[PDB]
Amino acid sequence: RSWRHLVCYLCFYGFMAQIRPGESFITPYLLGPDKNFTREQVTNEITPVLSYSYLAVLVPVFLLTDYLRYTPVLLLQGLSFVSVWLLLLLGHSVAHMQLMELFYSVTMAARIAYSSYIFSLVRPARYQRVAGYSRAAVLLGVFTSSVLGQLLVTVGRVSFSTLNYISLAFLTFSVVLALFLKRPKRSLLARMLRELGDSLRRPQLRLWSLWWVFNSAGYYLVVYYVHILWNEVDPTTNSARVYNGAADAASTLLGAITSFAAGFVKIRWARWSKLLIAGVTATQAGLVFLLAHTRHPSSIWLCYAAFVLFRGSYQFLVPIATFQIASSLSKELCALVFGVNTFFATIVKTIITFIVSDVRGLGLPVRKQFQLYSVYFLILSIIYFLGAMLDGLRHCQ
Repeated sequence: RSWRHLVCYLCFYGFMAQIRPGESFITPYLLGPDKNFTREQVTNEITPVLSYSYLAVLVPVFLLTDYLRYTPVLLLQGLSFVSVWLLLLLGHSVAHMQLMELFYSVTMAARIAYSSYIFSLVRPARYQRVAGYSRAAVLLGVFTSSVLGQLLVTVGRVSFSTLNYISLAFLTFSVVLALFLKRPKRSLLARMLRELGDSLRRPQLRLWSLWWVFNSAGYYLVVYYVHILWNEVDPTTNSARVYNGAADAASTLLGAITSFAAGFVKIRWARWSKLLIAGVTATQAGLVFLLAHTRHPSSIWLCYAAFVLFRGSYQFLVPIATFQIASSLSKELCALVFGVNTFFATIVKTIITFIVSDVRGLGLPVRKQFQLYSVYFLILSIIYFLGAMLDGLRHCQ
C-alpha cells in the first residue's frame, strides 16, 4: 500500500529532474549573435576547464556521497544544475564560462549517486524491480527532455534566450521536488583488500577494465567536441535551422534499443570478446574519421547520422562490459571497482585534452583535433585486433 507511494514518487522525481530543455543547445547559444564569443576561445579555454574540474572533483564528491546521506548530495546536484544554468544565462566573459564549466563538472560528477541511493532505500528483495523501473524512468526523462526542447524551438520558433528561461523553471521545480525525498536509514577492512586481490587475478576482467579506461575517455572527448564541430560545419544564421536536440534524441533512442539487444546475447557472445571489441572500435574509428573529413555545407545531415551511429555503437558496448565486470565481484566492491576505473579514465582524458587542446601546448583547432582522435581510435582497434589474433594463434594448438 504505502510502498507504492514512494515507488512512484522516486520515478516521478527522476523523470522530472531529467527534464533539461536547453542542455543540448548550450553550445550554439555560446556562439550565438547575442554573445561576442569566438569559436577558438570556446574550444581552447572552456572545455579544458570542464575536464580538469571533473578530474579534480570526482573523488571527493563520491566519498562525500558514500559517507553522508545520499539525499544531501542529490539536492546538491540539483542546486548545482540551477547554478550552472544561472551562470550560463548571466555569463558576461570567458572567466564566467570557465566557472560555469567548473560547476557543470559537479553536476556531471554526481550522476552515479542516484543508483546507489535507490539501492540503499529499497528493500534488498525488491531491489531488482524498483531499480528497473527507475532506470526506465530516468532514460525516458532523458529522451523526452531533448525532444521537448528541440520541438519547442523548431516549430515554436522561440529564441534561444527564451529556451533557457523556460529550462530554468523546470530546474527550480526539480530541485524543489527533490528536497522532499526521505533520506536513507543507514547506508554508511582487510576483507575488501582480500576480495580485490582475489578478483584481480581473473583474466576476463582486465581486458574490459582497460577498454573502459581508454575507450571511455576517447568517447567522452568526441562527445564534448562534436557540437563545436557541428557549429563549425554550418553557421547558425537562423535559430530554427539547427537540429542539435534532434540528434541527441535519436541517439538516446538508438542507445536504448541497442542496449536492450546486448542483454539478449550477452552470455552467448562471452567467448568472443576481443574480436567484438575490435569490430566495434573499427566502426567507431571510421565514424570519427568521417566526421573529421566532412566539410561540405550540404552534408550536415550525414554528419548527424554518423554522430548518432557512433553514439549508438558506443552505447551498445557498455552493458556487456558492466555485466562482465560485475559478475566476479560483489555489490560492496562494485562501486570501488567502478570508481577507480572512472578515475583512471578521467586522468587519461585530462592528459589528452591538456596536450591536444589546452593552451600553452599544441592548441590545435577542432578539425585537426578530430583528425588526431581518428588515429587514436584506429590505433586502439589495431591493438585489440592484434591481441585477438595472438590469442587465436594458441587456440589452434
